[PDB]
Amino acid sequence: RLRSTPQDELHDLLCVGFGPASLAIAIALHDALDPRLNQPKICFLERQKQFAWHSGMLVPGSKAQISFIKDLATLRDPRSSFTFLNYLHQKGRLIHFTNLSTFLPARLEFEDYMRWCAQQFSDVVAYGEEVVEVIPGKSDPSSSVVDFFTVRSRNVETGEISARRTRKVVIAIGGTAKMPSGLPQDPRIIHSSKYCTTLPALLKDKSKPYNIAVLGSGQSAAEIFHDLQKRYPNSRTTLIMRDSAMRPSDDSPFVNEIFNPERVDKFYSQSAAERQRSLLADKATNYSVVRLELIEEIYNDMYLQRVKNPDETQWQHRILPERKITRVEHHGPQSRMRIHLKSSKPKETLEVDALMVATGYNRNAHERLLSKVQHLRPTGQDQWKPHRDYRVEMDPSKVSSEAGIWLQGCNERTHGLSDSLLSVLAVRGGEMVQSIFGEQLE
Amino acid sequence: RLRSTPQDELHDLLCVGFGPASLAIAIALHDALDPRLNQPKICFLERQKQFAWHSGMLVPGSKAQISFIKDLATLRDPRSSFTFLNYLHQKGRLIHFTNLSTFLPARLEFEDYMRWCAQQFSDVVAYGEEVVEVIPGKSSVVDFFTVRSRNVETGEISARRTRKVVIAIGGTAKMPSGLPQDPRIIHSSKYCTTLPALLKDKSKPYNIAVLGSGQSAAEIFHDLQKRYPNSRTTLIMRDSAMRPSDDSPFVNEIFNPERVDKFYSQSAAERQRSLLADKATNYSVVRLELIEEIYNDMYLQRVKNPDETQWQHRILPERKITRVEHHGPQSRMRIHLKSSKPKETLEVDALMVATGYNRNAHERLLSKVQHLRPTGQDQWKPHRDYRVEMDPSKVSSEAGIWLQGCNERTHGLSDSLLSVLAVRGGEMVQSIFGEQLER
Amino acid sequence: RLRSTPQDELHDLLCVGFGPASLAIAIALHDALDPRLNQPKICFLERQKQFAWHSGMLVPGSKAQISFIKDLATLRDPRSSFTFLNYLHQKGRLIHFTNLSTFLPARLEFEDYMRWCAQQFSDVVAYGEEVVEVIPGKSDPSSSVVDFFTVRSRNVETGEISARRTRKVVIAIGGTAKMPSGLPQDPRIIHSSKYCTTLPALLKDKSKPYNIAVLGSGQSAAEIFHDLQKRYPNSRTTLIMRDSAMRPSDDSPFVNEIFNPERVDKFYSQSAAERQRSLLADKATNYSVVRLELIEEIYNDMYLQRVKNPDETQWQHRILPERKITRVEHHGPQSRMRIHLKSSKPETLEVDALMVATGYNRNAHERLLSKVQHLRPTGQDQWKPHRDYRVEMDPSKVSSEAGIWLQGCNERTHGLSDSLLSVLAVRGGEMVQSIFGEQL
Amino acid sequence: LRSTPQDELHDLLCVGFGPASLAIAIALHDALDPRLNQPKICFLERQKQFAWHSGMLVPGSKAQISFIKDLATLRDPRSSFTFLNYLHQKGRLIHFTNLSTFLPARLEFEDYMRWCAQQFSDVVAYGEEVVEVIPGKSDPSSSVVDFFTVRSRNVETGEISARRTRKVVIAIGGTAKMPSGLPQDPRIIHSSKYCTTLPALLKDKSKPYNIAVLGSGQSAAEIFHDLQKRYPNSRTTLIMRDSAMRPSDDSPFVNEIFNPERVDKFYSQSAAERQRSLLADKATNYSVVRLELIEEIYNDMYLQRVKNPDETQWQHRILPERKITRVEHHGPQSRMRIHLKSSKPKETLEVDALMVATGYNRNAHERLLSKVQHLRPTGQDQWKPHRDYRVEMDPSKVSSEAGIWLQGCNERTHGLSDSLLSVLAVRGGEMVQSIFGEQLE
Ligand SMILES: Cc1cc2nc3c(=O)[nH]c(=O)nc-3n(C[C@H](O)[C@H](O)[C@H](O)COP(=O)(O)OP(=O)(O)OC[C@H]3O[C@@H](n4cnc5c(N)ncnc54)[C@H](O)[C@@H]3O)c2cc1C
Ligand SMILES: Cc1cc2nc3c(=O)[nH]c(=O)nc-3n(C[C@H](O)[C@H](O)[C@H](O)COP(=O)(O)OP(=O)(O)OC[C@H]3O[C@@H](n4cnc5c(N)ncnc54)[C@H](O)[C@@H]3O)c2cc1C
Ligand SMILES: Cc1cc2nc3c(=O)[nH]c(=O)nc-3n(C[C@H](O)[C@H](O)[C@H](O)COP(=O)(O)OP(=O)(O)OC[C@H]3O[C@@H](n4cnc5c(N)ncnc54)[C@H](O)[C@@H]3O)c2cc1C
Ligand SMILES: Cc1cc2nc3c(=O)[nH]c(=O)nc-3n(C[C@H](O)[C@H](O)[C@H](O)COP(=O)(O)OP(=O)(O)OC[C@H]3O[C@@H](n4cnc5c(N)ncnc54)[C@H](O)[C@@H]3O)c2cc1C
Ligand SMILES: NC(=O)c1ccc[n+]([C@@H]2O[C@H](COP(=O)([O-])OP(=O)(O)OC[C@H]3O[C@@H](n4cnc5c(N)ncnc54)[C@H](OP(=O)(O)O)[C@@H]3O)[C@@H](O)[C@H]2O)c1
Ligand SMILES: [Ca+2]
Ligand SMILES: [Ca+2]
Repeated sequence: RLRSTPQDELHDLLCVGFGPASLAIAIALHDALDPRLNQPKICFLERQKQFAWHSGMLVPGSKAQISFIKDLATLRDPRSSFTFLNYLHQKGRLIHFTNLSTFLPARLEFEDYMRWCAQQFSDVVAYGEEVVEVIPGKSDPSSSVVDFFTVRSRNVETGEISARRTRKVVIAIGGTAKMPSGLPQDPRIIHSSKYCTTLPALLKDKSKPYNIAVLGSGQSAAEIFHDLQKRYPNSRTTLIMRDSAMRPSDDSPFVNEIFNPERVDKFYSQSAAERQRSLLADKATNYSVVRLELIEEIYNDMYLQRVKNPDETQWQHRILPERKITRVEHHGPQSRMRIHLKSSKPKETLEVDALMVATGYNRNAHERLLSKVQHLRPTGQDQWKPHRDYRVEMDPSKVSSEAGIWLQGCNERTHGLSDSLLSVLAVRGGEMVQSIFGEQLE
Repeated sequence: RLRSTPQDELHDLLCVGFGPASLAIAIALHDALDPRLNQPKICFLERQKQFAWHSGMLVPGSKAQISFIKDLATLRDPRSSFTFLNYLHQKGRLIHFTNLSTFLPARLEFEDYMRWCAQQFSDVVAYGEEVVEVIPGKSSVVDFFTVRSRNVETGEISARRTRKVVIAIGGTAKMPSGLPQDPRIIHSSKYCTTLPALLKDKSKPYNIAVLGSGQSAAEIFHDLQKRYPNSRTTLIMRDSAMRPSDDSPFVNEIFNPERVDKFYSQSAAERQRSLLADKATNYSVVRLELIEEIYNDMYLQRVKNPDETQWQHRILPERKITRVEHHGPQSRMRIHLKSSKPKETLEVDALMVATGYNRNAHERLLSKVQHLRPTGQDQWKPHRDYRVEMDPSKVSSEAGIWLQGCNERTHGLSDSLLSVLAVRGGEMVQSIFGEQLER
Repeated sequence: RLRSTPQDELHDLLCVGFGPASLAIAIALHDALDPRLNQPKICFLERQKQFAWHSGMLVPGSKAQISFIKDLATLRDPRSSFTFLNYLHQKGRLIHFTNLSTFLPARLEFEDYMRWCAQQFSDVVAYGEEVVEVIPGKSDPSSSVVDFFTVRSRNVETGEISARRTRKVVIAIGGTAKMPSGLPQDPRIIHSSKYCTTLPALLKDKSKPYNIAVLGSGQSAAEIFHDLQKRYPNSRTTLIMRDSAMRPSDDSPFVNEIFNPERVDKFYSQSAAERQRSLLADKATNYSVVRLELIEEIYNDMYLQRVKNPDETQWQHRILPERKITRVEHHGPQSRMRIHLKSSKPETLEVDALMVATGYNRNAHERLLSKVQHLRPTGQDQWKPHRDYRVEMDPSKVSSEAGIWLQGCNERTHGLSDSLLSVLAVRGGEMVQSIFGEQL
Repeated sequence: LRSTPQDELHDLLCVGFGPASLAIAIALHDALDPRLNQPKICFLERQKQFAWHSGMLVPGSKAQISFIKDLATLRDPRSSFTFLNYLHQKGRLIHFTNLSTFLPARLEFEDYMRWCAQQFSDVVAYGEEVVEVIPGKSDPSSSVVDFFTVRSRNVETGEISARRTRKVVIAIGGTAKMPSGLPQDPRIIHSSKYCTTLPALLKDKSKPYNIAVLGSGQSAAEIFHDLQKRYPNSRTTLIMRDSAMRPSDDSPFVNEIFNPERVDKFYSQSAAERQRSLLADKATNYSVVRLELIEEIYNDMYLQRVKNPDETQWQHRILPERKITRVEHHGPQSRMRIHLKSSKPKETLEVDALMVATGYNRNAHERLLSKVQHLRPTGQDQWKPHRDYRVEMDPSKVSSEAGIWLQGCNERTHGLSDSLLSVLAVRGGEMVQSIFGEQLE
């Protein structure tokens, strides 16, 4: 029902990335066009070759960390055909999911749900295209204002650069792997985001006695550490964390009301200081914390080792708390790197075949992608500043009001902790369609 | 969308009862007429003064016993505007329910959801109307029916004519035989409505007994201890213990909508064997969490006094009532108990009788048309699409009677529940209005 | 502490079997002898080479099915040195177990607890001894009265027969594998009791796409079916059950009071008709049922196959309900047997192994005592235990100071707890008073 | 354990007979028991019998410790003072087993400890409120203090009596912490006196009282939840300066800080490391609520929303991010007027009672020891307990046979478990060794 736009025509909207955030916009646009519920020239560019939701971390048994009611449509309109329940119905799996009695689908299943949603937009999604730059465009070269943008993308397979012109741009590119600055670059040092996809290529013998270290103590680290013990049953795994313990995520109901869609207005209207203080107070809802059930499972596995041998130093799988990595030796043809550990308080060494670095993500890559348009920001800004409707501030003497750039998923500091999650995507997709296409549709 | 039909015209369909079962049919009819998703002369008669879902058993804290996904539309079409989630959304309560993390809404909430659904059919529902007779209408062929109802407020008898009749009247209170008639002997279905009128002083040390060991008995026994803090309650059961309901996932696939075809297609012997094999999913069983809470309350009494006979609240297992003696409202009733194997006397202010329900009241209601059944039948026989067998030499092809909610023997344990209402509603609309709608 | 008796001497008590039931008797006799809580010529004969608790079913992740308070001593005396909590304390593990917040230890752990208890009685337990018969003894050439028994056992390693004389015998030999009669004998057909110990030797390549069927739908079937899926991650497993579904065990509190030690008195005093009707009413506590958590786990694995493929005939792991095996072709050099399946209401599989999880019988004491069954009173075809677990003997034939007790095979007279760990602590205490009371 | 005449020189006098002092009595009994392995000992307790926070024994409240952490098991599971042995003596062991819970009702755990305490009745004097600890010199002309005189007030008569002892244990728990700007008024009641004092004030269970609760930790949540059941027609208001009730951390790795053997590890860290560690782990106990109770309160709120979507009209409300700026409480009117402002760096409530669930202080031992604090080493203004809980004394002023020990107020040096039931069994054994080790050997 959403038709393609010729690559070389002037688009109304180009979205960089086709993860859940952009997909929720495609769904909301489809729904806003659906006569049952209530065409712009739109495309989406995605570097991956097909839709995939953190495929590097699709570990067996991993569960979504959101109730399925927070899918890409229900909180905006439960009648939408893009709800998780309607997806199940179309797959003939609705009653079977009902008998599961869980709000938390397997990540594999929620990925498939979103894949099923995305498949209905394949005519307007360009996969295998990595946006590399956004550059100013002027319909009249001697005009003093930019009135469109040219987005250049690199073909992930051939490296060819393609160009699309558009009035409006959405940046919804998720996060980039955050790595500790003192770790060297090495094929054996692998960020959590590439665990399932690259670690098997590196360590091909599942039964070989590898020594595998995991750095971190949030959800990525816990899932990898737990999974490694099953994926390489004879390995020796070491969880290295600078905290004293894995800590539980806060799933409690009053605290989690910060994720309600209608809280975005209130959070945004707060002073930067109150926003800073609020984000700090609620950081334990998602960051550096592990779902209690997974902590308890790991704790149980540790206990079973203790039953077999009371000396923890002799355990197959170990946790080294309050440690930090001070040096990595990684040169020469040998298989193992040497990891140097010191206390994380204000030496030990491990020989490892691979280091999984589960140290989280940054959400600042939009600043790099937009560097060739950052001269259009108002003087005195060194970061893009989104308004309540996610449109970034532009110097009006330099940019036409009909052109604009919106950010999605990197606005935690202005819009709250729900900004990078699935939590408010259904509602926000509806807001973005109104903001970007409201006049056009009316 | 569904418009009234004048009281005197020949209706296409008249449904007796407007509980969840008839409501699901109205919803599916609405949805089949809704252009987003893809008029017959229909009305409903309901004895209660408004839609109400077992209002006598709306005890504080009671939860519906079905995942909300099994609401009145979602399993048929999750896009329907009559889903529970859409209901929550229209109330501005969707996110708040989400933060609850339960599939099992409070019964008060699920009633309100269904009441919200029912309010959309107010033009075609006549409340406060108790159907009393279904009369043959006419050659020697019966081709319509007259449904007579008594107004609960005025007692006036009204007649409505219809080609087709749906009987969806739920169940009637099953009482142990031989009980005297006494207003203080109260079936569980009237607990919230009759006991507070009878026992008005919440702080008085009443003696209150409860008969039974299913979900109704447990809920009443647990609730009495909070409603009458100073009461002495006694749970009388002929089994040895409250037993947990089976919510295990493979067993509970018997409630799937698509199992109705498979169950129906079995022999009567296999259907009987199946119903007995799965009886622990719902009958004479208690949700484990409630069993454990009652058990904890009992243990705490043991902490205060090791002598169980001196407890405020007691359970008398493996007992049956041999008689309830009364000497007038001047004094307490005397309950005589003996072992239920193939003794005690209790003096009580009230007896709550939580002994379940029968689902055969339709045979009385249809007695004046039972001569239209095929010779040699003493019970109405519903087919897979719920239409009862009629002697075709006596009844026209344009007329018929359907039963809903009383067909466990032919359609499985889900028949009397909410479990398959969304899907069954769609089937009923097809079977009843399919041709009409295709034209 | 418990000192050995010279093997050729006349013992006060010989217990056949050193599983938890005999062990609980050893522990209770130790405690009765400790002046700090409050010696007979006692010995135990055990077939296995060391103490082991259903080692053939020590499946990874398996948990005990009793609260640890129901251990071998606590319910009789929480001060006993043989409580699970003291065992943990002696191991330096008490605080660490406490942080688990569970009442159900891993079976591997509970076995090690009982093994730790057992090792304290090594002086009176002879391992590797399979008792083969109990023969009557008449110490008076004039009197025709049996006043002792000679228990003969076959040494598992040497096959040599040895004889021990005792006034009193306890038979505590647990259960024998119950196999469907129509099933042929074949090395690829293994009872669940030999799963961990026999199946790996038969199916040695953990990564081969084997076809493995499991017969049954109780706790053993579910544990094996779920375990096979991790052990042989490429196998195609099939759960064959004659019921329509796996059904949850009843762990609800009022029902499980049937397992209370003080209930044995009330159960025993009932008519055989009521005791039969009671056992059938409460069979769901533990027979032909699966702990709910494990049912849901299996169901979730099944659901995940449905996500990837809607057609269940094509799943890697399948459940076939309401089926019975009518025939198993197993002759031939072919690696796989052919299981023929019909409906169980009143298709063929090609498999490399059939795990048979069809439960146990507790009738083996009948063969062991055949050479003394003539000492029973006239008109009994079964041994009839009294409340104190002593079997009835014709008093004109057996001296009062001689007797035979049965342990763990008395469900019919003593309740569903009889074969479990449930009342072992208290029953041990009663057995020591029944057997050694007068002597103490 | 047999009585020592009040006027004799004791070996040990314990101030308080709560769980901490009882753990020492139990460990002394066990050390004296030949099955497991007399000093002149005396306990002084203000209450008339053993009682474990009886002011907060609200219906349904649970102990927040696995029963394995009782007063003896972690030191010796064979002790007759274990929780399981108590159940066995009550004829209740199997029944508790069928509960499948590690967390007894507070009522039950209190009864267990009362059952333990009754076996020490000969050495506990109830109804005695200790008021001061005074230096003693068996030779008044000498310059060294070699005993202490403990003075207590009889609660019934008010008479002071004196007991002399070589060694003193202070194990007095905590005192109610009140916000300083709140006035003193019979309608303003600390959570510790909820069950004992609020019913006396509000006698009519059916009256539609307006009752506010200040705070958002476990006491505030338990009271807020209880009031809705005790006064079914009341309007209750939970006033908190946080934005939400937050869950307590019961995850297993974090909760290893409560292990007995971790006391050595915590104590052996630098003061800065101890401060940082205590702050990191505050969510295990302080200003947090057991998740299950939070979920129950949230569900009760949800039901109100079903009946009426406008939260201002709800019977029971939560006012987050608020602070009390003024209380009007003079005049004959029954209700006080509470003034609220944002807690961020006008609105009024009229209430019949304000329950103040703002926690406890643990400095009351400093008052009791004021008349001996000149015996500390020069340059100390706070008591410094060593690893074995004995406070530092100037050795040139105090004899080695005299000493003062503290229990339950030593979080800063010994960890979060110090004020709880967590390490009492093991610590009792350590305290018996330190105080009576030579004497018993
Ligand atoms: C393993 C895991 C880790 C998580 N970590 C975090 C986190 O640190 N913080 C947090 O609040 N949420 C995190 N979440 C929750 C997560 O953010 C949401 O589930 C969801 O992925 C957000 O959708 P999004 O579309 O904004 O981002 P994504 O799901 O990341 O989608 C972004 C898309 O943009 C594409 N893309 C990126 N760059 C380019 C480019 N230059 N050109 C073209 N396409 C591009 C990517 O391929 C990707 O498909 C995590 C979830 C998982 C499963
Ligand atoms: C407290 C409680 C007890 C339950 N007990 C049972 C049970 O024993 N067995 C079981 O399988 N299910 C039982 N259920 C599940 C229950 O049947 C379903 O939740 C649901 O009510 C079935 O809907 P229904 O419309 O088929 O019947 P009902 O909900 O009972 O609705 C039937 C309607 O018909 C009306 N009516 C009856 N007679 C007449 C008449 N002569 N004229 C006009 N109107 C009439 C009634 O007023 C009622 O509104 C129970 C549920 C609850 C909450
Ligand atoms: C995997 C598993 C399966 C179970 N299946 C059942 C069941 O089907 N039914 C049921 O009611 N309970 C069953 N249980 C519960 C079980 O019976 C108790 O946990 C407990 O093992 C009973 O102790 P017992 O000593 O009476 O028997 P066991 O633990 O069986 O001990 C019997 C001992 O006697 C030995 N022995 C046997 N014959 C001889 C002989 N001729 N000579 C010398 N020694 C001999 C055996 O080697 C064994 O060591 C099962 C438990 C588990 C863990
Ligand atoms: C409702 C509740 C609130 C709690 N609040 C806290 C808290 O804010 N912070 C925290 O870390 N722990 C708290 N806890 C945990 C608690 O400290 C332990 O459960 C346990 O009470 C500690 O025992 P204790 O004997 O050290 O103190 P207590 O149980 O308080 O015992 C101290 C005893 O000393 C007596 N006493 C006090 N002064 C004198 C005197 N001058 N003379 C004679 N006797 C005296 C008291 O009567 C009391 O019996 C709380 C527990 C509950 C149930
Ligand atoms: N919150 C809810 O949604 C809710 C609430 C209540 C009920 N329900 C459901 O409605 C259905 C009916 O449940 P129910 O508890 O009302 O009834 P029920 O399941 O039919 O149980 C009836 C109880 O009464 C006993 N009984 C029947 N006749 C008796 C007699 N003459 N003498 C003594 N005892 C007698 C029965 O004993 P026996 O056990 O010996 O047969 C049984 O214990 C159930 O499926 C239930 O789950 C749901
Ligand atoms: Ca939650
Ligand atoms: Ca239980």
